Amino acid sequence: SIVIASAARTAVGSFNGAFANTPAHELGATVISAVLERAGVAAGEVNEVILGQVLPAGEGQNPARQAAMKAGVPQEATAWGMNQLCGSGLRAVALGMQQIATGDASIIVAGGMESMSMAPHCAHLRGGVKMGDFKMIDTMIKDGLTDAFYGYHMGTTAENVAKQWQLSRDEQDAFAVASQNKAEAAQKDGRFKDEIVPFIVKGRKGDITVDADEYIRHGATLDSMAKLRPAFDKEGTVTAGNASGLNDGAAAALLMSEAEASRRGIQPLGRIVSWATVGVDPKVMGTGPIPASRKALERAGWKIGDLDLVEAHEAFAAQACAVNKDLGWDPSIVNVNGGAIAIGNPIGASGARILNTLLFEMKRRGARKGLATLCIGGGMGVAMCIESL
Amino acid sequence: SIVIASAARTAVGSFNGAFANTPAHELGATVISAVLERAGVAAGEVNEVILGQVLPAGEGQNPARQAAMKAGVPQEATAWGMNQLCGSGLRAVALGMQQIATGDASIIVAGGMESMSMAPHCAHLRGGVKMGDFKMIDTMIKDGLTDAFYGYHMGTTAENVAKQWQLSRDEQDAFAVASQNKAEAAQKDGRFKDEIVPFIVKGRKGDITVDADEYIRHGATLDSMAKLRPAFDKEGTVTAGNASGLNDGAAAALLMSEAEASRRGIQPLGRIVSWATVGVDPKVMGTGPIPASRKALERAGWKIGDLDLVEAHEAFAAQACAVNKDLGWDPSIVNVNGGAIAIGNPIGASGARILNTLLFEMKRRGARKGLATLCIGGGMGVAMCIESL
Amino acid sequence: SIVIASAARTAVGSFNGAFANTPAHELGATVISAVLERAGVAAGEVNEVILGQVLPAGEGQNPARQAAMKAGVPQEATAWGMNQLCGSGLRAVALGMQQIATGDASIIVAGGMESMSMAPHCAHLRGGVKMGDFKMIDTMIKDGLTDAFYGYHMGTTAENVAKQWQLSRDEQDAFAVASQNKAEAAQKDGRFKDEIVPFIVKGRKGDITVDADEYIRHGATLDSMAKLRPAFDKEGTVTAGNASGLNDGAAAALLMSEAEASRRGIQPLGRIVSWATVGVDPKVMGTGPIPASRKALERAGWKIGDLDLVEAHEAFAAQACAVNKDLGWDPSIVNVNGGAIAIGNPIGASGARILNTLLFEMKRRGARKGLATLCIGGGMGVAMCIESL
Amino acid sequence: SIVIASAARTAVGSFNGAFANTPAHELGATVISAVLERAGVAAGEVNEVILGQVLPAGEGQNPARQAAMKAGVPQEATAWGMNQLCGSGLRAVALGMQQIATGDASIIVAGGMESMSMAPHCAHLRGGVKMGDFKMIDTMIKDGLTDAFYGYHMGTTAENVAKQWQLSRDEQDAFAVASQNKAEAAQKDGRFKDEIVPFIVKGRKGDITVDADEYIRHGATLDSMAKLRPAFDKEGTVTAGNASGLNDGAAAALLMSEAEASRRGIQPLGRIVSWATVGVDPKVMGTGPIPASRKALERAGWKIGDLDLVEAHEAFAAQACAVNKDLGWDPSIVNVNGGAIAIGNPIGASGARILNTLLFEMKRRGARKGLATLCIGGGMGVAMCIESL
Repeated sequence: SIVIASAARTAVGSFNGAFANTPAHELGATVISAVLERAGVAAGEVNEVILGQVLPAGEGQNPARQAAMKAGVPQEATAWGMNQLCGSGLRAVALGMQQIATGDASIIVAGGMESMSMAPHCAHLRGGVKMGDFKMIDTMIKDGLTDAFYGYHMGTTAENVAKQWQLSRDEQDAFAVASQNKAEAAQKDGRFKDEIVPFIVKGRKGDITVDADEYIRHGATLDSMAKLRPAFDKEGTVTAGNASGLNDGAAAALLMSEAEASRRGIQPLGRIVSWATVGVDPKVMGTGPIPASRKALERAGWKIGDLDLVEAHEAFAAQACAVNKDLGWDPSIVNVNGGAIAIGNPIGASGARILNTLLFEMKRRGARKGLATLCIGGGMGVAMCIESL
Repeated sequence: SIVIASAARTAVGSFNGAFANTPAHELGATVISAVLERAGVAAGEVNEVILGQVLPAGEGQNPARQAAMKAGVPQEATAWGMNQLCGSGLRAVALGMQQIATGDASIIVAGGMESMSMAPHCAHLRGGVKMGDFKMIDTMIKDGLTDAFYGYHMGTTAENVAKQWQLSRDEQDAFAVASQNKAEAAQKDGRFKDEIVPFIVKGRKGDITVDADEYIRHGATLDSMAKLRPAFDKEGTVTAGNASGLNDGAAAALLMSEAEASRRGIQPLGRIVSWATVGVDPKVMGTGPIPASRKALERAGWKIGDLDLVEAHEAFAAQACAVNKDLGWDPSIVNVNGGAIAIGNPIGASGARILNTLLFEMKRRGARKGLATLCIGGGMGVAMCIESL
Repeated sequence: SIVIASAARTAVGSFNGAFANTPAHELGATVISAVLERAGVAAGEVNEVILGQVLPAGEGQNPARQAAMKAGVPQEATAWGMNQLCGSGLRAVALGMQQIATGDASIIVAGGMESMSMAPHCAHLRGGVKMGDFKMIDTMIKDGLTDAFYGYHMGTTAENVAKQWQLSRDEQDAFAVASQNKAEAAQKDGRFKDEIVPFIVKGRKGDITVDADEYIRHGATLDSMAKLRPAFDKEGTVTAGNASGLNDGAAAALLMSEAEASRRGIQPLGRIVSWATVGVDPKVMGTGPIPASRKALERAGWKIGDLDLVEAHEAFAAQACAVNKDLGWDPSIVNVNGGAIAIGNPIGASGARILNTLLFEMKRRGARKGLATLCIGGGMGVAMCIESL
Repeated sequence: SIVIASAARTAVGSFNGAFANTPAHELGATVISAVLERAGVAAGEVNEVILGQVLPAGEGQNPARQAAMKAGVPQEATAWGMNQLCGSGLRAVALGMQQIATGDASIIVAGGMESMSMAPHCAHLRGGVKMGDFKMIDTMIKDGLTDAFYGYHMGTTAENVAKQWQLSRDEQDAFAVASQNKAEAAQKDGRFKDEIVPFIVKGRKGDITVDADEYIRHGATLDSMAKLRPAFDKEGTVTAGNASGLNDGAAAALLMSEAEASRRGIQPLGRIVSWATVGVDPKVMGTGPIPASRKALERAGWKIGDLDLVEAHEAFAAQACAVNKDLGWDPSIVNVNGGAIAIGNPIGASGARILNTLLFEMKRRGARKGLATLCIGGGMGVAMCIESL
C-alpha cells in the first residue's frame, strides 16, 4: 500500500566546512519544503515530520518541531525526532510508513538530519566541582562515535571484523579508492544533481550557495591511500583513507497511500515492500546489515539475486566488504555512484541519505528492485526494500 | 487487538535528590526487567525496546540500547530512543503498539526515561571562541523547557492559557492543594506499591532502596500554597509549586497481541483501543489534551460518557484546569491518585508514568474504560483510550 | 634604617569556608585599613601598595590596586602585585623595604592576599579543540600547588624530603599534632587577637563577623591523624593530616624609615636588619629555608644561636623537620604559636601571615632577634631578620 | 652606578598569529639566553630573573621561574613575575635595578613577557551550578583590559581623553597612520634588526623562524583608518584602528653595576640615571606618562628639552596626543621608529619592548640622553631615564 512520493537531500558538507555554523533543523527545513514542492504537496496537508537526529544537544526544544514549523508545516501537524544511530536516517522513513499503514495518518515526511559540526562539548556541573580538573566531554565523540559497551571508538569494532574476515590493508585501501573514484565520476556528471537541493548558507560577507558534495577527494590514488597510519589499531588496518569522516547534511521523503498519489498525478519514486532491523554483538557491529538485509528479503518475498540496485552504507571499508562478501550480490551494483567513505555521513542522515542516492539512481536506469542497508553502533542493522511503481 | 500484559514504574525522584547521580538508562533497565518478571516473559523473546528520552546529553550511544542490555534483553533485540517532549513516554507505547499491529514484532517493551539531574551544561566550542565572554548552556533548560519559538521557559506558555481562561490565582492554587492531597492520600493508602518497582541507588558507605516518590509533599494546605510569588511572569500567577518541577523517573509497559497474551496465560491489564496526536497554536501549548482527547475518543468510538477513569498531565495549574473546563469530563475521575504537581515530572517518562497509575488503579477499583492524555511544548497533544477485560 | 610600624592579618578561613565567596582584594582591603589605623597614618599618606598574590584569575586588572582603592588610598599612589609563590607576602615586605631604602618612596604598605576558594576553572578556547576532549583546569592546583618541571604535585616534593631525610609516618604525625595543639592553645589564651583584624562577611541574610582562624582542630588526636591514607604517594607517608590546607586570608605591614617613625613618635614592631632569598633543588623544595636563613643571618651578622624567636613555614611536616634538624636551632623557639599545618596556608599571604605572628609574639615576650622563613615551589626560600627596638 | 649591558626582544606577534600556541615563558627563555649571550655573560652568573606578566592563568607555577630554567639560569638563582599592568615590563627593570643598588645582588635579568593568545577563558565552579546558564570570562579582557571600578573597557577610558583633550575622530587617525608609516620605514631600513632576537616556533611540520614584528601594516592608508566605525562606544571617536590591538612577545635587559661592567670590558647600552612611577585619575587612565615623566626628569636633574630621544607608549591615539601636548617636547623625536599602535603591544612586555627600542636607537643615532614612559590602566604611569656611556 505505501509509496515514496518525493525525495531529497542536501549536499553533504565537510567537518567544520560549508555548514560549520549551520544548525541541523535548518538543513532539515530546506529538505522538508523540497519534498513538499517536488510531490507538489502543500505543507498545509502534512500530518507529521519524523526526523532521526543523533546529536541534538544545545539546539533547543524538539529540533523536529523547529525544522517543520520553519519550512512551512503549520501548527496542526506534529513533529518528533528519533535515534537509532546510523539507522535513524532510514528507520524514520520506515516508522513513517507504519503511520499510514495503520490508518493513523494520511501523509508523512521522514528521514533525518545532522550537524556533527554543531555538536557541543559538555559537562554536568550541577554538583559543582569543589576541587580538581574535569573533563569537558565532546558529545560527537561520546554520544556519536563511542561504543557504550566496550570503551573504544567505532574504528576498533571495524578491526575485530577485519581480523575476523581477515580483510588485509591492501584490499581495504583498494575498496576506498574505488569509492572515491566512483563518487567523483558520479559527481562530475550530475548523477547527484537530481536528488540534491541547493542550500543557501545565510551569511554576512555575502550569501553562498551549496550544491556539491565537498567530501569526495578528486584523483584519490591507491598510493596516497597507502601512505597512511592506522587511525586506531597501530598495526591493525583502519586508516582515515578507507573510513568515513565526520560530516553534516539532511535528507527526507514524503510518504502517502498508493491510492492518494494516484489521485494527484504524482509519479511515485517507489513503494516500500518491506523493512527489517536486527541486533548483534557490539564488538563486531558492522555485521548488522547481513542479518538485517536477509530479514527484509524474507518479508519482501525476493531472493538476493532479484536486486537491481544496492546502496549499502560503507561506514568503514572493513565492514562494507564484510557485508558484500558474505551476501554476494553483484558487487558492481552496490554504491554505483559511491559510498559513505567518499560522501561522508552525517550519522542521523546517513540512511535517508543513501535512500536518496538509491532512489534517483533507480529512477534513472529503470532498475525495479532495490535495498538500502546500514550497520549500527551497539551492534545492529536496518534494511528496506524498494520496488519502483 | 493489542494489550498491555504488564507495566512497572520507578518511584519518581526529586531534582538532584534520590537519583541525583543516576544515569537514566540504569533506571531504564530496572523498569524493563520489572515488566518482564511480573508478566512472566523471558528477556530473549523481546523484539525491541522503544524508549522516550529528551535529555540524553552526554550519556552515550543509544541509551535505550544501554538500558536494554542491562536488563538482560539479548544482543539481538533492537532498541531506539525518541522525543516529542513530555509526550515522548506515552507516544512511545503507541509506537510499540504499531510494531505489533503491522507484521514486524511479537513483543515490544515501550516506556520512557529521564534523568533531569545528570543533564549537562554545554557550549559549542569547535570553531573556537575568538575573544569575549561566552555562555555555558544548561541543556535541561535549553533542550527541555525553552520552547525555541519565542524566547521564554514553558512557565509562561502556561500563563498564555490562564490569560484567556482567566484562571484566578486561587483556582491555580486550589488545583495544586487538591492534587497534592489526592496524591499523598493515594500513596498513604498504599496505591503506588503496585505500580512501583524498587530501585537500588548503589552508594559507597551502603546501598539505598528507593520505591517511594520523594516529590510528594505532605499536609498540602491552601495556606502555604498561596504565598509563593509569581515564578515565571514577574506580574504573573503560575508559581513553582503549581508548575510541575524537575524530576527523575523511568516507567514502562510490556506489549503483545491479545491472542499472544492468552496463549501465554498472562492476565492483561487492558487493551490499547485508540491513540491520537494533534497540533495546536504553539504559544498556548498546554491545550494539547483538548484536541487530542476527542480524536482518541472518536477513534475509540467512545463519547466522554463511557470513560470511568482519566489522567491528564498536570504540567501547570494554568493548562490542566482549562483542559477539564473545555472538554468537560467529570473531575471526580481525573487524576484520582494525583498528578504531575504532586508526583513530579519527568519529561521523557511522564506519559509512561501516568500510563502505569491509570492501569493499576483500573484493576483495583473496577474502571473498564480509562483514558490518558498529555500536553507538549510547542503545541501538541497525545491521547490513548484503554479498555480492561 | 627601614622599620615596621604596624601589622595585621585576617583570620585564616577554611577552603570554601568563611571567605568562600569573598574575593582576595576584599580581604586585603580590610588589612590595608587595619595597618593604617593601627599606626596612626592616614590612607592619604601611603606611597605604594605591594601585594603578592598567586591566584588572581577572574579578579580584574591589578587586584592589588583594587584593595588599595577600597581602603581609601588616593589614586595618586601606586599599587602592583607579585608572585614568588609561598614567599610572596614576605618578599613583598622586602621589595617595599627596598623602595624606601634607595629613596624613591617613604611609606609603603606591603604584604599579600589570596583566596584559594575563589579560584576558577579554565581552558584556552581561542583556537578551539576541533574534536575530542579537553580538561577544564583548576588554576589553584595548576598555578598554585604543582611544579611544572617534574610534573608532580607540591605534595610529592614532600615525599622526596620524607624519603630522603628518613622521617617516619609517626614523627611527621607527631609534628602535625604538635602544631595543632600549640595553635589551639594559643587561640584559647588569646595570643592571636592582636595580630588578627576582624572581617565583615556581608550577607543577604545578615552580616557575619569573622575573627578566629577556623582551620584549627581542637583536641585533634594522634589516632585521627594516624589513620588517614597517604594523600599523594599511595605507597608513602605524607597525608592531608600533616599537610597544610587550602586557605583564604590576607596580611600586611606598614613600612617607613626609622627616622620617620620617630618624627611620628610611632613605637615600631621592629627593625628589618636583613633579608635573603636563595634557590634549591625543585624536587625537595621545602629545603629553601636552609641557605635562605643562612644568607639572611650572615647578611645581618648573626650566629644562628642568637635567635630569640623563629617562625618557619610548615609547608608539610616533612620539610618542617628537615628545615629544623639541619639548621638546628632549639625547636622551643620555633613556631611558638603553631604553624601553617594548623593555622592555614593562604599562599600569597602566608609569608606575611607568619611575619605577623612573629612580630606580635616577639613584642609580647620582648625578644631582641627574630627570623621568619618560608619554603617555595620551584625550589626557593626567603628569610628576613627582624630586631626589636 | 647601574647600567644595562644589553637587551633583546622577540618580534612582537599578532593576536592568534605567529605565536598563537607558544607559552609565554618560552618567549622569555629566548630573550634571557639572548641578553646573556650578547653581554658575554653565562647563564650561571645570573642572580635573579624578574619578569613582568599580567595573564599567567593556566601556565602553572611561577611562569617567570620556568622562563629562567629553560634558559639555563642555575636552580640556585631565584625568579618571580609581577603585575603593574602596562608598566610591568619597565617597572621590572627598575626593581631589577633596585636589587643591585642595595647590594643584595650582582646581576639581574629583568623585563616582561606576555601571551594574550594563550590567555584562557574561565569561571568559578566550586560553589555548584544548580541550574541556569553561566559565563566563561575571558581572562585577557577581564584581567588585562577592563577597569575594575567602573566596569567599562580600556578603550572607553580612551573616549574620556578624547572629550577632555579635544581630539577629533580625524585628528587621531592621522597620528595612527603616522606611527604605522614611521614603523614600516624603520623595519624596512633594518632599524629593528639589532634588538629583535629570532624565536624558533618548534613545529610538527617543520620549524618556523619568527624574526619580524608581524603586526605592522605596509602601505597604511589614512582612509582605511577613517573608514573604521567606533568600537568601544557605538557613537564615539575611537576605533579598532587608532587603538592598539592584542599581542604576544617578551623583552628584557641585563643589569649590573657600572664598575662591574668596567672590569668585564663591556661596552654598555646605557646608564640608568633615574626612574619614577605615579598615579593619576582612573578615568583619564592614559594620562599617566605625564607626572611620571616629569618626576622622572626631576629625579634625574634633567630639563625636558635636554632629551635627545623619547619613547612614549601609544596605548591609544587619544592618550598619545594628550601626553604630547601636555609634556610639550619636540614630537619629531618621539617614537622615532614608530610606536605601539603599529608595533602592537603586549601588555606585560610592552614596557621593555620600548626600552629595547630606546637603547638601540640611542646607540645607532648617538643620542646622549633618553626617556622611556608608558600609561598604566587603573590610573598609573611609569617612566625611566637613560643616559648613554
